[PDB]
Order: sequence, then C-alpha cells, then structure tokens
Amino acid sequence: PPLPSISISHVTSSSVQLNWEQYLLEFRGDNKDWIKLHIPNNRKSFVLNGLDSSRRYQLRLAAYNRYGRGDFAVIGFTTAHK
Repeated sequence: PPLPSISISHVTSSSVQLNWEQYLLEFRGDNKDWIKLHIPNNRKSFVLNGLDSSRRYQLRLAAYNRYGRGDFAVIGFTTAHK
C-alpha cells in the first residue's frame, strides 16, 4: 500500500482543493484531533469547504487496498484572509 503524492491548490478564505495520484482523508485545526472525511471512490481530487479564514489546518490522505492502508501523506496550510 503506497504513499499518495498530494498537491494543494485553490486556497481561499474558506476552502482548499487537494489533488493526488479506497482512501482515508482526514483534516484538523492545528494541534487538535483529526476528523475523518467522507470522500468517494474513483476520485482524484477533493474540495474541502466550510473552513474558517486565516486559520491553520492540516489535511492527510492514505490509500487503501484489501490488505490495509498505507502511511498518511500530510499537508499543512493556512486559509486566506477575509
């Protein structure tokens, strides 16, 4: 089970877009507990909406197969202002 290569874009005051090449996606406000996100299969991108502005978050993604999941690829970001 491999390590996804993830890429962030479209960083707004309330959302970010993740791109990469079953999954487990989680996010958290900085230093808080992780929240598991629903993402459908056969998706290669994901828009996380509903975030606060000017705030630090982390996203992490791991890939799944029948044997289990791999390690998490993590990205920290700060949403835009206003």
